[PDB]
Amino acid sequence: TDLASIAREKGIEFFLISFTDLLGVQRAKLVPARAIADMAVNGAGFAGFAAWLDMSPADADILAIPDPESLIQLPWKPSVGWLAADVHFEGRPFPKAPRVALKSVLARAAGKDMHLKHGVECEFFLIQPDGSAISDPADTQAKPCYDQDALMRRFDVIAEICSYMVDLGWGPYQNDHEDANGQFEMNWDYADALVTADRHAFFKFMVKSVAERHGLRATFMPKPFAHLTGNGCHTHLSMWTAAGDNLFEGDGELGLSPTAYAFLGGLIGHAKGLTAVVNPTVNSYKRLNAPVTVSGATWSPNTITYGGNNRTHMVRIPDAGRLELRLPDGAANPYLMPAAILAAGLDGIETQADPGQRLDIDMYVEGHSVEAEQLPLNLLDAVRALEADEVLAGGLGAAAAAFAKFKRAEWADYKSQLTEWERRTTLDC
Amino acid sequence: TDLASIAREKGIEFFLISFTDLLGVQRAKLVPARAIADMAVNGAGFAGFAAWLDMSPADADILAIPDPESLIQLPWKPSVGWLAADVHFEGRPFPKAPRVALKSVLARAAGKDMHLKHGVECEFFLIQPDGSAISDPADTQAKPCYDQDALMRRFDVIAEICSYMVDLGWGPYQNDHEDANGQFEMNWDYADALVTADRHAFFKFMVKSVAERHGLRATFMPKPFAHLTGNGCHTHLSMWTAAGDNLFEGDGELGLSPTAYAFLGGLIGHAKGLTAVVNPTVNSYKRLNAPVTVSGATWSPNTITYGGNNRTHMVRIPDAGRLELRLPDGAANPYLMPAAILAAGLDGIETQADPGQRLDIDMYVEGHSVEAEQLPLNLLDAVRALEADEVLAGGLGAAAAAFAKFKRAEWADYKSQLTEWERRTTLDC
Amino acid sequence: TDLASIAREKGIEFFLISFTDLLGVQRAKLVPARAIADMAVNGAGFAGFAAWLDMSPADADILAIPDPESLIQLPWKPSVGWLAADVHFEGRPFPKAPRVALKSVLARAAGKDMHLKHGVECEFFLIQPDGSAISDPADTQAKPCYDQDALMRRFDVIAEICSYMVDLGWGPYQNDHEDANGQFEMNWDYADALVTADRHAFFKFMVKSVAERHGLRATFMPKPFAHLTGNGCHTHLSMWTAAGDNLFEGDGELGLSPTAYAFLGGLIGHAKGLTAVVNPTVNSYKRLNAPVTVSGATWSPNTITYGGNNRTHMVRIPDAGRLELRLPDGAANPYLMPAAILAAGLDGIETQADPGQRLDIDMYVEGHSVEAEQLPLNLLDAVRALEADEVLAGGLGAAAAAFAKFKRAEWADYKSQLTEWERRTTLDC
Ligand SMILES: Nc1ncnc2c1ncn2[C@@H]1O[C@H](COP(=O)(O)OP(=O)(O)CP(=O)(O)O)[C@@H](O)[C@H]1O
Ligand SMILES: Nc1ncnc2c1ncn2[C@@H]1O[C@H](COP(=O)(O)OP(=O)(O)CP(=O)(O)O)[C@@H](O)[C@H]1O
Ligand SMILES: Nc1ncnc2c1ncn2[C@@H]1O[C@H](COP(=O)(O)OP(=O)(O)CP(=O)(O)O)[C@@H](O)[C@H]1O
Repeated sequence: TDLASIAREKGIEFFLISFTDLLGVQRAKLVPARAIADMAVNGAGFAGFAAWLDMSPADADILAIPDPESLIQLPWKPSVGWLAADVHFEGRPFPKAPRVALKSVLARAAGKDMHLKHGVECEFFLIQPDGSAISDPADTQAKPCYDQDALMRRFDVIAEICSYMVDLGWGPYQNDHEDANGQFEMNWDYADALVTADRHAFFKFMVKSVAERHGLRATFMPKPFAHLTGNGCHTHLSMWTAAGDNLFEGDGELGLSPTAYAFLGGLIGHAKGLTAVVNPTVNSYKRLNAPVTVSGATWSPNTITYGGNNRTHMVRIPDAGRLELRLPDGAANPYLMPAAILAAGLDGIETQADPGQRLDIDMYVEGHSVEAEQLPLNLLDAVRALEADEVLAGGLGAAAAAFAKFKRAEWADYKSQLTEWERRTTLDC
Repeated sequence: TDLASIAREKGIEFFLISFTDLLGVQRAKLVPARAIADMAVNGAGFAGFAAWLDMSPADADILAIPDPESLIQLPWKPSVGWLAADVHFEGRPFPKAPRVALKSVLARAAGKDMHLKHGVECEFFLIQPDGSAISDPADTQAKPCYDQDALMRRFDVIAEICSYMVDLGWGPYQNDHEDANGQFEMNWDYADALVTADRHAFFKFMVKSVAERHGLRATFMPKPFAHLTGNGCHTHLSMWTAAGDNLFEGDGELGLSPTAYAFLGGLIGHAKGLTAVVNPTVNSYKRLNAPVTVSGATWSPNTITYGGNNRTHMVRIPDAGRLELRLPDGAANPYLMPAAILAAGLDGIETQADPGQRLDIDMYVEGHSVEAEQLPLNLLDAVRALEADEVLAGGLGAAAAAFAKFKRAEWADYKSQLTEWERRTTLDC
Repeated sequence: TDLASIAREKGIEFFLISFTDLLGVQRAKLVPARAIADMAVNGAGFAGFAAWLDMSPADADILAIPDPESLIQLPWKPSVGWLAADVHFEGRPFPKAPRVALKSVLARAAGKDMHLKHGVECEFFLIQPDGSAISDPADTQAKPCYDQDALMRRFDVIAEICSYMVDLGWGPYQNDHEDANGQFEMNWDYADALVTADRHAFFKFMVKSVAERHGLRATFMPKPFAHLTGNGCHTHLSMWTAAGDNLFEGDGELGLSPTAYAFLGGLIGHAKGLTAVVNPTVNSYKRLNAPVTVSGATWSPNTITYGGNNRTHMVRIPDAGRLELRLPDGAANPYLMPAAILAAGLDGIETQADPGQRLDIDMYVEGHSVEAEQLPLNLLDAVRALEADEVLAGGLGAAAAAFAKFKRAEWADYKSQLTEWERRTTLDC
């Protein structure tokens, strides 16, 4: 792939050489086309301490080496070409970088002829530019899910993005108004994990950019409104052979194989530590274990459990040959999430983990009359669990410890904030 | 070069005959094409006392003789042609004028077959017209460096200026959102010092003019916001023979030659006086030795030290064959800065100056763990050092004493200003 | 002295056991009469780190032992008795406490039969409660000094305090409107240095308190208004034998003795370090070396010089038998100031210091016509001089080092404040 030739052919005047840091932030440099060949070979230089990579201002620059197969001409601005990149440091891929970490786990699975494919359901809200309320003041009803009126009221922005995804070859197939007022979701086809991760990273940027062009704002925040359903990132998962067979497809219950159940056994066994990574913010813990919403259900997990075609659990089995992890939220890192899921799932397979008993009940109601482990209740406990989880931490490489350091500091920063609630309830102590 | 003929050919209707004064202020006269031939030969008359040149209202006019090879048709207004000029007084170049002062030092070095080449990293903020806040209220995060979102939010202005630089033949190659919210930087190829100095003077005017056309404002202020990273002007330096060999390239530590280390010895040796010139404002001293910023590092020097590929010192060695002086800020005079740097480095070469021990540590966390000289803490102390430095004062000629005079007065003016901080902390003494 | 008996007899219901810290802050504990006997013997406990004493939160409490001879029943609230105290730490007088530091230097002088007596002219402004403007909007003229109208407009507050001083036995004898609009001064009789120091500490508290009772606010700030004269604390000084002979009285010039001139020699010799103590704030340096005021003179020192009956110098000789040190401002510590002056003076006497030639000229218009040493121009330079001054630093003991540490930090805090002036003069650099 000759980026310089493509630039001339396609009318690309600038490239964004982009990488995702440990907090999911999209870091990028805008390089004119005249300079792209040098960047493609040598990488684009960044001072790593200035991003969430856990480095030092005394370190040599990281070099972000773009993956030319990731190229996307911005559909709303085709003269700019976006590239995803691997962060290198001292002549090697830098293990603290999320994309590099995912590729490491992918390579170990590939080594055993197991290829992760996943799809993501990236819920988002459309809100006012100042972020104080949803973008549509006429979207107010108690059960607004799939509301035809409010959906069509945002047809222009939804249709524009959906059409871009058609053009990009992602195979979009549905657009919904989701369960909270102001909340939407646009699905597209699953793919090899690295393809989906790059798409996931690009998708969020695309949605935010387009919303902004329409005088709106998009947020993937886990719990932007106290009494409304939160933003999930439900992740659909299966493992394939290079020959093209889905290893999860089987003759067991619900059409799953023993490999599928073992992979699930790993998700279940490592759930506490996995929460730290797929629920990576303080705010994440207001979506999990949340009080019932105005629409009648939170639709998020409270417990470390799985069901059949049942949306009240940590894991749902929607159909034969795949698992839906409902645990992640909209803040989950597009690269770290698949990486930690894969690490856990692999350990499950390797150890033939038992996921325990499928629960065919509504956990929100018929959950108090059963023994089920509760998810970590806050970021601190989740991070504590990640640190104690040798498989996850080891699986993610140096990314895990750096991630844990940052999230601990975020939690501490959160603790120090004085809230109006404490004042009202404690001033008269 | 026939400016009159060029005017007819290129459709230039007015020329800005411009020179830079001791404070870096761009002084210009707008002359209609009909009058250019006269100005080219004879120079444009200015009352020198009215600019920062340390003259008298009783003096005969200075004559600014334009350098025809410096011609730039304003890319945003091609009917106007900008020219850099040498200030002449009483029939000869005026030593108090920055460009003249630079050319004098360059000629002494050239006499020894040593040709300074440099590049500049001119950081700037984009702010509201009233100067009170950055231009992008959505650019708020603690670590905004290389933020893809904020970068693309200013694509139009950044892309316009980058494309001008392509057309101008400067070889631009990267555009970044820098470490402070609202802060950016656009790099271009190094060149002979005089070429880069003229480009540097033009660039700042270009950035400000274009920002203003977009309803924005650009500032090169060293420290426009108390808790954010400031505007550096990191200067990359090498010395070349007329035959085309880089004298700094060598077999020693980090691919540097003894000549490079001696030049560096001169920078370290004259650092206190050099600080007055490359940090020429009261505000400069709020960038140097600053308390840690929200982003986690100031990225500016505190000490007279150097490192390898390490951004925590006064000098960084980014790669074989050059030095990065991190000392200067956005207020540094585009002509006086290379001038003082060269005077210092030349002396280091002539005396075989020892730069001392390279420090492979983060000076921000380890400044105490070592004996290092601190930079002058304020403009008064810097100017005192400059006045005491015979090599610098001698190297800059009469420019040095005039500059010191002005900067002493600025510091005295600053001292006389009553601050809100003082009233808060002293009213109850 | 039986404070419990005095309490019963005078109707004192509470005592303020007070000590002055290194920044001059009055620290006090309010003790009901039933507990005074205990406090008088054992001392009143305080956590020393919580005041400006350079201690540790891990230190045992300091004990402030009240001087029963210092008792003052607050004239505006006689049921409360104020006591000055010596801070003890671990069973010994605490050398970092100003009053203890002063008593140490007095002891050394007394051991040589030399007893310091001094009087203080404590200028202050009466300002609005919010501190933004003077209290009398009708006080506006260019030369308001001794203005009959404005003086009588504040007759009630001035007369109340003056009558208080009469009753306290301080021998008040004049009340003036001073040279700045809104500025006043009330003089009282000199006394033994420790008496005057205690009186000085109480006086500031009394003026502030009574002003507040009248809906006004008093400030001793050195330079509260940019273009107005500042608050001096002119200190009148003589040295006496126990027998009662003024050692400064003599047959030399102006009725001064060789002892007086040697003491003066100490003041001149140690002036740079002395400045740090008697001009202890950043703001202090806006009073010293200030641009001429609306009234035609600053009345503060610019240079290390002395004159006769002449108010343009650092030292004035008002009459035979005493020296006026015009250096100190309204922020000067009531204890540290006489302590530092005495240490310098004693050294002068010890070494027979030569004060140099008396200058019988106006230094404001004659600064150029003579070779004179300028005073430290800012707090940082003053503190540097203090640390370099062995006699002074040694004479003040550990208080000097603690003071210097604090004042360095204040200067650094000041440096970090972005001023509107910088913005205006630097945004377009
Ligand atoms: N075998 C498989 N492995 C991984 N992902 C798969 C998969 N089969 C389908 N997917 C993906 O999972 C995501 C969701 O698929 P689908 O929409 O059919 O499930 P679901 O109907 O439970 C979602 P919703 O409730 O929003 O309608 C899609 O991106 C889809 O491509
Ligand atoms: N031998 C040399 N002498 C002087 N300047 C040189 C040079 N080689 C490169 N430069 C210049 O130095 C400037 C910076 O170059 P470069 O971008 O490679 O360094 P760097 O990566 O440390 C900058 P940043 O941190 O912003 O990415 C450019 O103007 C470049 O042209
Ligand atoms: N021998 C001495 N030693 C120390 N202080 C003395 C002194 N004799 C007088 N003083 C004191 O000096 C202070 C000022 O004295 P005085 O008012 O006479 O001088 P001055 O007239 O220069 C003051 P102003 O300019 O405000 O009118 C008073 O506190 C006074 O008691």
